Amino acid sequence: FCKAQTIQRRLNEIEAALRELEAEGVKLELEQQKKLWVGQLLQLVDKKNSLVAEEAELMITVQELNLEEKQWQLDQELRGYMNNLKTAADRQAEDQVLRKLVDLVNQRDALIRFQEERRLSEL
Repeated sequence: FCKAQTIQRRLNEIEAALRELEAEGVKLELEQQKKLWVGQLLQLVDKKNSLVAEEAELMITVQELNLEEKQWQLDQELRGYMNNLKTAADRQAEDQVLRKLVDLVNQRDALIRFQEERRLSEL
């Protein structure tokens, strides 16, 4: 048991901030004050990039938890069969449960390399 919904709050924080910045940037697009409205705009984008960067990382961490939940919920299901002489159909179904479990490892094998390939471009 782990209420990791603290990620969700920060998610809505960023969305609002972006939706704002989206708006704030528009009113910004509407000759010494020029050089100021110049710098400010590039300062909006670097915040967006940050926010989007963070946002992606969180969503990856959301998909990860997603598959982690729908992994235990079927680990029990597998344990039902193998934990005598069940109907051969009972064996085909067990077979279909396993092909799905591998489908998740591939997924977790991707999200991990998303995390890894993302921290690598930072260098």
